[PDB]
Amino acid sequence: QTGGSFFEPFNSYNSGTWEKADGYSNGGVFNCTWRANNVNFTNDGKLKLGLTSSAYNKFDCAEYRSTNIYGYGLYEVSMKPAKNTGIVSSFFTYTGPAHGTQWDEIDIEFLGKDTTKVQFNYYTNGVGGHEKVISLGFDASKGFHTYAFDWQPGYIKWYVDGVLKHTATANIPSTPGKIMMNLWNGTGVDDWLGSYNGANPLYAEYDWVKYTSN
Ligand SMILES: *CCCCO[C@@H]1O[C@H](CO)[C@@H](O[C@@H]2O[C@H](CO)[C@@H](O)[C@H](O)[C@H]2O)[C@H](O)[C@H]1O
Ligand SMILES: [Ca+2]
Repeated sequence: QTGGSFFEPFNSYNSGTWEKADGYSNGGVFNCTWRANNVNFTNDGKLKLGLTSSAYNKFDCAEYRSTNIYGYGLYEVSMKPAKNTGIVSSFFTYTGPAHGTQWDEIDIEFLGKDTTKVQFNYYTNGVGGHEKVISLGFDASKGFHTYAFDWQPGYIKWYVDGVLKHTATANIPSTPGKIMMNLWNGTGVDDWLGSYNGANPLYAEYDWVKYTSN
């Protein structure tokens, strides 16, 4: 059925790949407008997503999304999140009503508030609440480390620097989704994220992405 294996080095933009979110806010708990102009590719070949103030307590943030959808297989990122309260840095897979399907996502989240920790979650058809905070013995934000999840029909495995950190066993997502990375600040969730203190510009770097199909 879907999208085949690729390897993204982030030195050449080309069509039918990836698209940026621009000029709209996801609302609720994302307290920033997505700006296409906050997705910058560097000359050494790393996507650089940023969080910036447009106006005083008015912030803009950054999202990148694959045009195609991807299934079952191995997902790999080399990435450096932003450390700072009240923010998230992620790489996930997503589909939603938004796309005309059941909301299916698996994810890796770096809560800027603690980047010596990662949050593993997934959502099958709206039900999520499967969050696993693992403690990586380093600061994710002092450098580039590889983060994989093996999405399968029976389990989801998660790997930090080739080390198995978490497996998921009950009700695993089964709709193909887009690969999505972003940097956003939140409202309401002071509890989960901490409070964003207004500090900017913040940025998460993504060195490369690889999806290996089965
Ligand atoms: C799982 C926790 C992190 C993000 O959750 C989901 O993020 C999606 C992308 O940021 C978002 O879906 C997008 O919403 C916009 C606004 O309607 C659409 O343009 C896009 O098609 C859709 O994927 C979800 O809102 C959220 O659950
Ligand atoms: Ca690159």
